[PDB]
Amino acid sequence: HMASMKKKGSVVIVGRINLSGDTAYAQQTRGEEGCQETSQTGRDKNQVEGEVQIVSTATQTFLATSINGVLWTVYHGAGTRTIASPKGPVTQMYTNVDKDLVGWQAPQGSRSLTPCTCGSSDLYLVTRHADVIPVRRRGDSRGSLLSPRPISYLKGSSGGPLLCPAGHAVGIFRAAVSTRGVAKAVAFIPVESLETTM
Ligand SMILES: COc1ccc2nc(C)c(O[C@@H]3C[C@H]4C(=O)N[C@]5(C(=O)NS(=O)(=O)C6(C)CC6)C[C@H]5/C=C\CCCCC[C@H](NC(=O)OC5(C)CC5)C(=O)N4C3)nc2c1
Ligand SMILES: [Zn+2]
Repeated sequence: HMASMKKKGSVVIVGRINLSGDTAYAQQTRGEEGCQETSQTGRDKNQVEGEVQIVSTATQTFLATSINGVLWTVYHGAGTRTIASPKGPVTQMYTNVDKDLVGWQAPQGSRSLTPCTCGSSDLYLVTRHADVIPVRRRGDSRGSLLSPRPISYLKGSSGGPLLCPAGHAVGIFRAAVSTRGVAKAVAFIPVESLETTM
């Protein structure tokens, strides 16, 4: 009934992939209880750092990546949800179900990756476990893993970046192509598709 209608909570930043130094590692910045509370209020007073955030809703967890001042992620994770911020929920500034893409203004304190213009096909996928996985680009939106592995290892990493050797953003991880549960290839939203939507 109209009286009891609920609203979906915000996407919440719950951690980050630290790429500051020589060793990549995940950091949690908010636990599940505080995540649920922040999703309901949409008010997140935590300091944000870095390029790759770990994000969560009430039911899903995935990644979000800042490129050119926009925090980008997948529509299949975030839907049309707002993101929590220090002054309340923030509405998406980009939404494209056809590309499986959404974006919000990048949070204060984040660092943005630069869009790649190298034209290189030797890529690196960053997962939610801070694994850096070499990927050979195979098309506009596809790459093959140099070392295949079960899809379990990639689950929860949509919204993460594919980077070039120079650390530029080449695309946003969207889907994993597997055979008998082994991921052989990935699909991603190319950064040019991001740059066009901007
Ligand atoms: C609803 O509106 C939509 C609009 C556009 C759209 N466009 C898609 C391509 C899309 O594809 C969905 C979600 C993707 C996923 O699972 N994305 C990862 C991930 O990690 N998600 S996640 O866990 O973070 C999670 C669920 C958010 C919390 C990166 C995958 C890691 C493991 C694969 C597991 C088996 C799943 C393997 C599967 N292959 C696959 O479709 O291959 C093809 C044929 C090349 C496509 C896959 O990858 N997807 C299935 N859905 C939408 C939904
Ligand atoms: Zn580059």
